[PDB]
Amino acid sequence: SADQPKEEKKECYYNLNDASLCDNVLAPNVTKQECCCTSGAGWGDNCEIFPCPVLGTAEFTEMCPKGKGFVPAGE
Repeated sequence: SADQPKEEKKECYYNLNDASLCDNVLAPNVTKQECCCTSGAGWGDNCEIFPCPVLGTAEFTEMCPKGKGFVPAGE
């Protein structure tokens, strides 16, 4: 539950954040799975974001088991 992307909605980040500088600028609040699966850059709580996705890698593959382009914007 806690040791895996699940039941946890936050602000998406297409730009970045570096989990310390917070760099959203146009990003809806959703579940890392959706935001990242869209192909963003980071998902978290302003400044506390996780570099996502990574495409063809562990991270993404997790937040997006279907394919890149599920949610709006990055669809």
